Amino acid sequence: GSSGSSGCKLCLGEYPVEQMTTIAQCQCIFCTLCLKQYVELLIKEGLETAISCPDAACPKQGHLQENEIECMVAAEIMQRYKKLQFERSGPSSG
Ligand SMILES: [Zn+2]
Ligand SMILES: [Zn+2]
Repeated sequence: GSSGSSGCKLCLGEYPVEQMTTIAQCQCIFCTLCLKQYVELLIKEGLETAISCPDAACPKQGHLQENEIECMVAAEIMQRYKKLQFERSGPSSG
């Protein structure tokens, strides 16, 4: 049977499982490249830390854990997200 390529719903491009990342939240796979630009573009902003799914048509609307991002982006970048997390912590409990 045919297998190997998982395809992408972001850049509409085909890529090997080698350069892809399967989200263990919404069984959503995407090419590192995209996922990288996605989580990055978001963090870079500095308004929201939670890295939702890069898919607008996600019935599960999963999120991207920290572990994923950590690797996805580089230390220099991660930091930006790391600080963003704290900013939004215990909005009720002090
Ligand atoms: Zn892609
Ligand atoms: Zn998803």
